[PDB]
Amino acid sequence: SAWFPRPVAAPAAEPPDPAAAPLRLVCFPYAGGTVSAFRGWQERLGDEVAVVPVQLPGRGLRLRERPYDTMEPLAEAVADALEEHRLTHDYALFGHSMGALLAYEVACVLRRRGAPRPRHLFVSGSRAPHLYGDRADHTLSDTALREVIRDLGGLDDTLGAAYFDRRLPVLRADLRACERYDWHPRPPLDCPTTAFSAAADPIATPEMVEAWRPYTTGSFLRRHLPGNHFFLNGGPSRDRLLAHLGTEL
Amino acid sequence: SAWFPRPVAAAEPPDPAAAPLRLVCFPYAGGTVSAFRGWQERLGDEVAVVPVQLPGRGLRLRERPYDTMEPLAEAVADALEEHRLTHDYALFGHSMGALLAYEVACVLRRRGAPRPRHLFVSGSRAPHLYGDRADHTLSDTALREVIRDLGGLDTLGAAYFDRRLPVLRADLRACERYDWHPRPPLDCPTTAFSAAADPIATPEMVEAWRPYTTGSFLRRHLPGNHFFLNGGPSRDRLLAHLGTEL
Repeated sequence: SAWFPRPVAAPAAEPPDPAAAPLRLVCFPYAGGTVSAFRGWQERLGDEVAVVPVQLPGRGLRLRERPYDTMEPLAEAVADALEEHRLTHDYALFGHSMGALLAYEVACVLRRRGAPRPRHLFVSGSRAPHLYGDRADHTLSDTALREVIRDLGGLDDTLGAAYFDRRLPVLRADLRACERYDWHPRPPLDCPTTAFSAAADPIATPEMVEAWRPYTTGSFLRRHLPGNHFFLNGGPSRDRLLAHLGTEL
Repeated sequence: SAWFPRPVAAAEPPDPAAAPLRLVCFPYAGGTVSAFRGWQERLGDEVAVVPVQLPGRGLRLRERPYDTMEPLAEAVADALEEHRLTHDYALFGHSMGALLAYEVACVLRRRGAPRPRHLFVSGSRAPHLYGDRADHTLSDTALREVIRDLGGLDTLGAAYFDRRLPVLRADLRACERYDWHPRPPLDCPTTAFSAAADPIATPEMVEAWRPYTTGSFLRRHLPGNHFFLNGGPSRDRLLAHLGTEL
């Protein structure tokens, strides 16, 4: 129709230099995940935030390297890397699930080292840190661990089915840092925190996500999204998460 | 370094008739659907962005433009029904486009059509506060300087000003000669957007939208001038805010 012309396609984008970016958003994947979980994010947030996803060792082009199964050496390796590339200034942290727990721990570790503190902390699909330890799913078989991820919405793809087998070590090593973790009591963070729950998620229920509140002194908001533990892959709530991020950034 | 590989630069736009939601968008005075370029990409695939091209511009350049808000409202409503876009929709409008959106909503309810899921109004005073100005009467250079000073000249406004001067006048007439005829409040939730450096649509004037709906009202304040929609931090913020309610 003359009234409703179809919009012209957005011209392909030159992504900002993480050095030359007003803000940098440091993104942590879920257990068994890679940097592809944050495919498309740069486009959806614009040019005032450079999206810098973190690829842990044991996956992608780091398949030959050994994955960590212990949370604090990992958190310490991560902070080393950040300090070694001047990212710990005008920056914030996103983590989903294991990435959330990992995000928090790296936050603490940069405080102890007296690194310039973060602007914001985002955590989705993750219970409060003190609540981590009771599950032991990294000790399962494969078919059990497959079905657990399936019932949480992690794999239905069938391409994924292929990639699942291959990344089982790295999953197990990711999940072990979450279940052998027990929260060393420590003070609260001064930065502001935003936590995302999902309605169809058992592993991060509202009350569990609510439990993050006393983990910080600054402003705390719990947004509540629809969908499951794995909403982040695609759908209406991945879109909403991204829009909420855009408002606080 | 291997910790931070630079991601791969990332689109098939959903069918208006299929999508779970339509977001019908109205530009400001003497603006085109160009102001909504980039939107679909930023808002995702659960919503089909449907910019509305009013007569008088773009490929409609030689069609005669509407310059009264009510007949414009009726033509638009006819176009929306005729193309089966009257279900699962929301309206957005910046400045003049907000008023058009509000009036279109009112026409649709009158006709029995299903009501919109949301009404988004940006950079616009409340309906009854329209009618005080006379920018559409100014001389060519005078009017140019007004819009130039409000931040309204990429977009091609600057490039295609003289060519658009006739639709600028017509669009501004429809706002500046508008006298709100009483009707009941809408029922749909409504977000209103105002900008900190905007002398034309101040917070006081934007807050006044509140009683025009029985649903919930939220105002979001953002940095920049009257034409904040066009680019920059303020545009991103606007899109993100839109995201959270669609």
